[PDB]
Amino acid sequence: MGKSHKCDFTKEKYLLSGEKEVSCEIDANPADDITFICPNLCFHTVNIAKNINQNKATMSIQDLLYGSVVYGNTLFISPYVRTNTPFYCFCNLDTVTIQKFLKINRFLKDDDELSIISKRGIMSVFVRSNNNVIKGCDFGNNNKNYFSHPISVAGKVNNKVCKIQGKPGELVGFKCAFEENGKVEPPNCFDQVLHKNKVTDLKTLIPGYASYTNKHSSKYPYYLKIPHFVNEQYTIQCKCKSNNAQNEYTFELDIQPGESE
Ligand SMILES: [Cl-]
Ligand SMILES: [Cl-]
Ligand SMILES: [Zn+2]
Ligand SMILES: [Zn+2]
Ligand SMILES: [Zn+2]
Repeated sequence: MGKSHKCDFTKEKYLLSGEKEVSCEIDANPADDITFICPNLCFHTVNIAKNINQNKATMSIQDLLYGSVVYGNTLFISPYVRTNTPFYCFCNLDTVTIQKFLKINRFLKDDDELSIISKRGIMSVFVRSNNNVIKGCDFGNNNKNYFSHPISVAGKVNNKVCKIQGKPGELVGFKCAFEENGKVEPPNCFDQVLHKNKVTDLKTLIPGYASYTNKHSSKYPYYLKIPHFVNEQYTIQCKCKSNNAQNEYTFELDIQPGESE
């Protein structure tokens, strides 16, 4: 968990601007989240540079910020960032788009909280680095040591079962080997998990928990934020599924009881 940032290019501060480039800029820490609302490629892929002319190159967010998770219009920045990283997302605010959303925004009759020139909107994100590796398992074959238990490091994963221990308040997770049609078991992990060999609603064990997951595949890591109070010890499981038997792994988590302060 961290601060939630937002870049909403549907707002008039962008639409009715005079400039041909309008800017939204974010200074983010690891485990922050960013929501990007564009009225017209990211977060799954992002731009390396702000200038259109040079460094037109783009990169997968997992290659740039390994350990990060994309779900919908939101990015959960990896709990571990190795290097200060800038990246950029662009929004084409053409005159048709602007006219459309100026009409859409008329639905707002007042400024209650929610509980013309063509432009190029730019979201500039700056991500600070940190030192702590992610408490969890990496089942992908690589030497990136972003997680405390990579399969590369001997003794970390035995018999294809990675045993992690989590205390109250801690963030833990795992990352399946990358592929375009891998799945997790149970499908809705962490909201459902394996407990005592049966599928179990995690809310019935550790209510108050939080999770960061992509629900469409096992492309991205799975994260669990253990609540500040855990009444008793629980051992739960999630599993990486794949037609490839080399990518079949078990994430086993020993959740300890307590009250953190
Ligand atoms: Cl998505
Ligand atoms: Cl999702
Ligand atoms: Zn999604
Ligand atoms: Zn009102
Ligand atoms: Zn709390």
